[PDB]
Amino acid sequence: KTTYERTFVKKDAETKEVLEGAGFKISNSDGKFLKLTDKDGQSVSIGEGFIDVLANNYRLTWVAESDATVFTSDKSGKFGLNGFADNTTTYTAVETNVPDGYDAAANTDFKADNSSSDILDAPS
Amino acid sequence: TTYERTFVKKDAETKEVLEGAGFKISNSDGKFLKLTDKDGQSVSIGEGFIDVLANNYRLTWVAESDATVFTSDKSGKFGLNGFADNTTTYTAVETNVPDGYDAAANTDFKADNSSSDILDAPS
Amino acid sequence: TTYERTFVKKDAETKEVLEGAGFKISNSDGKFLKLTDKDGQSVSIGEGFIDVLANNYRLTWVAESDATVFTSDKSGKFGLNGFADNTTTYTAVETNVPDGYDAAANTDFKADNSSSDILDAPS
Amino acid sequence: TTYERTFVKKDAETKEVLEGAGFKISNSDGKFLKLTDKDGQSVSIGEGFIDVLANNYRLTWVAESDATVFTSDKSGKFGLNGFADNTTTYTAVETNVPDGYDAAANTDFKADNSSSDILDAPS
Ligand SMILES: [Zn+2]
Ligand SMILES: [Zn+2]
Ligand SMILES: [Zn+2]
Ligand SMILES: [Zn+2]
Ligand SMILES: [Zn+2]
Ligand SMILES: [Zn+2]
Ligand SMILES: [Zn+2]
Ligand SMILES: [Zn+2]
Ligand SMILES: [Zn+2]
Repeated sequence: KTTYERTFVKKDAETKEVLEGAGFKISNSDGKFLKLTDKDGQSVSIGEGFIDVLANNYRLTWVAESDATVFTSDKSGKFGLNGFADNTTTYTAVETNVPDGYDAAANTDFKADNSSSDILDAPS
Repeated sequence: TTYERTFVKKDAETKEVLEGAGFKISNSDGKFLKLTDKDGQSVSIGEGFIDVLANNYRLTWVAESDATVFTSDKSGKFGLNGFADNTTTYTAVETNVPDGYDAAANTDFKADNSSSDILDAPS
Repeated sequence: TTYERTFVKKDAETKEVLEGAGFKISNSDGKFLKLTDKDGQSVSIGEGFIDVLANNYRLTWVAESDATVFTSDKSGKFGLNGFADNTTTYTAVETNVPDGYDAAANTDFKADNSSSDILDAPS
Repeated sequence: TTYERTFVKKDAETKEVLEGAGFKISNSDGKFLKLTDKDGQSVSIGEGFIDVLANNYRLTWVAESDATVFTSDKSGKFGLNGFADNTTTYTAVETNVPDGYDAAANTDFKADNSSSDILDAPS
């Protein structure tokens, strides 16, 4: 069936330069967090950047925070994924891994609406 | 002499079986079920019914974070044999929810060799 | 110069030794015992008494979630040598309870080279 | 352009260097230092000074439970290079205490390329 995607671009709040290596978990209103598995329900190692769930035949599951997948901004500051089942549900991108020299961005509320948007990390 | 329990995960609307829904099992002491091998080591289990007896596994009760996750297979089924006790209440808690679904309500049960459905509502 | 402690896990009713009961050891600072190798790395231990001295392990005190689990063997036995101090109170806390049993009460002890029983009640 | 910091763990009585004492590093936001590789993955570090620059690691600030533990080596040494900032106060918190010792007090520091002692009292 049809799915939805979301992209984010991590940036320095002052210079607007893209920031690599900022790690995020995605939560729903049930207090569960997004975990990617392969087709056999096994954990997968993902790198930085946008994760092509569709091309890799991954599955989205919602799990306890500690078992969640960390998504990490790449060289272009980008991260996210496709393959979301629902575009009307509010999720929150929570910065769990903050690059040194920066403060965590505020939580970013979003829907899987196929858009791209910026997340700013303040220096210091 | 032991007891078993099976569950079948289904879509609450269509009743189609649902694969990949993960569950932990708790007791009234607030501990959760962990399978080990005969030497007390963790084992990797897949989806479906776990034949504890055939594999010589052991059932232990541990902290939630160390617990075994049981996952519905292609036929929506999961569970296990090897329970010592058929009169004790346990709860199946959905900890890993398939995307596009809401978590089912907690399912109270006894290890009575029965099989029963657990429904996940579409989101 | 070091000290050791052994425990024997048993069924409280039958007194039969019980294998697969897992324990963490805490101190009064609320930290828990972790064994490492000579390079500070985690080690996988099995059931039974752990010969820390022979394996050149080290004892460290860490957060509960990073602690080593000691597990009763076929003879119901577990524990270790290599304790630096015999006058300090520690507590053996049952974290992994064999199915069909209740957790034993916490067991206060000192590393005094003694052996003592820990009883798990059925149910 | 980056900064480094070294610490030497010692017995407060004998001043002999102490191996196997584990530390986390926190900032004023209550987050703790985690080293990752270039692809944001966790890395296994051993004891001693961590050459972040040579290994192309990254410093990130995370929840205490996800933090990297730095551990004193044979020479009692630990620390790292690669800090972005030399004017910000951090704290070295002993999380893994060698048996036979008390935890050192928290050690406030800046990444100023210096080396300094941290003392663990016996008992
Ligand atoms: Zn919901
Ligand atoms: Zn209930
Ligand atoms: Zn719903
Ligand atoms: Zn017997
Ligand atoms: Zn044995
Ligand atoms: Zn990597
Ligand atoms: Zn103390
Ligand atoms: Zn201070
Ligand atoms: Zn010195």
